[PDB]
Amino acid sequence: YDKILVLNFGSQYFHLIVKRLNNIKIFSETKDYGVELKDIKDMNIKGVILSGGPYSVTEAGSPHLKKEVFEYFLEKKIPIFGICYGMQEIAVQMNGEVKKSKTSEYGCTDVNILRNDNINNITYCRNFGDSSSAMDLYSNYKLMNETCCLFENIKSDITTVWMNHNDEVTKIPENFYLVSSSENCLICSIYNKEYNIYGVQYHPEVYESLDGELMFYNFAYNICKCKK
Repeated sequence: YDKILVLNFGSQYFHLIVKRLNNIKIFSETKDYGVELKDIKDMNIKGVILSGGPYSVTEAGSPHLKKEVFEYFLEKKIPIFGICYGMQEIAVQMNGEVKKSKTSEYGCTDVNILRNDNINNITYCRNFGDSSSAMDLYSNYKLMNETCCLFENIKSDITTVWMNHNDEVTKIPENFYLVSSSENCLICSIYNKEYNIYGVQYHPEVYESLDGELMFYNFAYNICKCKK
């Protein structure tokens, strides 16, 4: 089978990730944060999903992915999908920073999908550093010209997602694209082209996220090239 490895960082919504993969007929394998290389060295892994978690990614004792195992995925060209804590784990893993959000988020939230030609859809640019304009705001970040592959076939440039986080990525990891933002989360979703790394601050596995299943289809089939 074309295995999709789902790593557990303690999420209360963890099994929903397995549900999402079941809905699109995808064989999944569940391991924990401390997964060792010998346990997955001989698996047919096409992609890796890092689940959410209630712990603080900067606090001591919190669940982390072994540097050895993370770099194994990159070297083996295995795409990574980070969710909530999983996204923040990616940032910490690749020279990014994570602080406590000035305004935390919970419940249904609209997220703006970012391209270079749709930044003026951000009508809340002064929420972040009191930026004069949207153009001025995203001059500090790198944006794609085409819609990110993860959001392929999403109708609008706005998606309704389920939020649940007190921390946020404040410094984007090395050479990442900024591909989404919300009113209370500037760096809401990231993308690295050379390593095929995708991160989302919200929970696409929760059914409150209307386009969550579409994202799981894109990552599994279009990005990881899995067979049914």
